[PDB]
Amino acid sequence: KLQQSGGGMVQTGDSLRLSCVGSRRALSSTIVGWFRQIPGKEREFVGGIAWSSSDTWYADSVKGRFTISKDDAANGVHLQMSSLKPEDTAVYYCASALRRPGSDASDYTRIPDYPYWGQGTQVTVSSHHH
Amino acid sequence: KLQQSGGGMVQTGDSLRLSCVGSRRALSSTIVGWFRQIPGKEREFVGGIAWSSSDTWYADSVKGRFTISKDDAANGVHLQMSSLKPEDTAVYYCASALRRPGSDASDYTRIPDYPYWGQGTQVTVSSHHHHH
Repeated sequence: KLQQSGGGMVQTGDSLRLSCVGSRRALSSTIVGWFRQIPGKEREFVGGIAWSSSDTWYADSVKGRFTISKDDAANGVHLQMSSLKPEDTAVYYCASALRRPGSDASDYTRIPDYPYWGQGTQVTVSSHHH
Repeated sequence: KLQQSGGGMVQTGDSLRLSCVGSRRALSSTIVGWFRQIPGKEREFVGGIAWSSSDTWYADSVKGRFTISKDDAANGVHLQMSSLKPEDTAVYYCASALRRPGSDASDYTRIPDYPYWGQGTQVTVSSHHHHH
């Protein structure tokens, strides 16, 4: 289980953070990613973090606006989103995977790279700027 | 307590129904209403139903597209929304009230008319239309 939290609606320009907590403790080779899907589009990679190093990698569309951070004590990660815009409206999914030897963590960007999935969290960004 | 369910995301042109169940058994005087709010706009009335008669009354913006139904057995009501579009994106709230003597049920259209509120349910309508 990957338990998710933080769904809501915000204005354009706002910030919002989602959280994902695993039922079992992450290991040094655990990778946590985030994906998103709005109806009519494909589920799309957002970003990921390597548990051991806290190294992260992002989709082009969110680089410089979103940050993923580790919360060791809570066995969790947080997806912190800023400069939100209506095109960030989506159901957001946490996932996790065990990094294969000889792979860079940043190769974990595709749906089948991840065997464990959360139930999804709605984030809606309205027009209407703060 | 008013318990809400049914939230999610849909396509433009889709239908979706939200439910609201009251912990206290409804009486003849019970009224159940729905409101919605998007950030940047005020909380607005959507529609309501009288438990005594099942008569309903709607905001102009949704009349003909949304329908509220009694669920006698569930002690609840359902808001079935059709022909959804992005303008219907909002957090939707169930609320209930006791009809005051002298008032038509359809007077129950304003926020302070309802002392009991649910926690709210998110509904998002994508600008993608369904493919049928």
